[PDB]
Amino acid sequence: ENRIQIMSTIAKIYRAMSRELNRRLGELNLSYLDFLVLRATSDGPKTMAYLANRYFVTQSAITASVDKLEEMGLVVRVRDREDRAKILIEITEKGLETFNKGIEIYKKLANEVTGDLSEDEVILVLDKISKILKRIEEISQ
Amino acid sequence: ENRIQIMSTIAKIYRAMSRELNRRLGELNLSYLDFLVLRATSDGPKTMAYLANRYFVTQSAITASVDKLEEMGLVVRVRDREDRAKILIEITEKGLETFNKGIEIYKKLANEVTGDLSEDEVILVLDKISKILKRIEEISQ
Ligand SMILES: [Ca+2]
Ligand SMILES: [Ca+2]
Repeated sequence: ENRIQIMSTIAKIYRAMSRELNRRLGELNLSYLDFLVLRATSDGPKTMAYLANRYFVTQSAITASVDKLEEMGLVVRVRDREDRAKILIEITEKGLETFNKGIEIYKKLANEVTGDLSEDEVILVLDKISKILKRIEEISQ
Repeated sequence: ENRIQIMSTIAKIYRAMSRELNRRLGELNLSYLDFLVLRATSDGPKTMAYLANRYFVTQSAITASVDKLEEMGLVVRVRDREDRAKILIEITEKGLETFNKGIEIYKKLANEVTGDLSEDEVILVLDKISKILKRIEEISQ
């Protein structure tokens, strides 16, 4: 029915978007996951546990992405002055510049895919699916 | 902006849904991917290449899922009478019964997550995001 198809359509959109984002982000030497790590750290340092949980990936996947971004000079591991065991992933100036280029790629793609929708239609959809997100996040965890 | 957030919200919804589906489908001894393989074959036999492409996963992931469903007696590998190299994954009666239970789990979860949306609101969203899906599929491949 309708409610089923809304969720299945969201899934198909995500898969297709993920494929294209990986392709376009590739020119920035990033994968979609790498870009998400930069997005997460762009507004403040994040624990690796947070990253894995928030974006639903394995801790090994986060370790791999962070190791990569670190070698690329986009993020750094920050340790507590009294306990270096406590780690936070902090974005670098270079990381922020790359993130900004990535967000622009995202912006352009988003405009393209929603091209059939007028500003108002975009508004209706956003407001409504925002409620779906709130519920599933309350349900799943 | 709005168009960006529509796509990012869709992504968050997908991740959260995926987590919960894996959890609920688990009781049916299935992962979300396994369930998708059953969904794909429920209406007709599918090539393994199709499965990997349609649901954006690696061929090794499909091989693993198909090997599993085959051992579970939910699907079978069908070969051409003149060229056994040509393979199609066909669902079994048991596979269809399990798929049906899976679709019911999906149905209930969908009703829950879209609970804040009235039938009409569900209609508006579906019609509109369907256009987004058409575009991204045209763009990505
Ligand atoms: Ca909860
Ligand atoms: Ca095309």
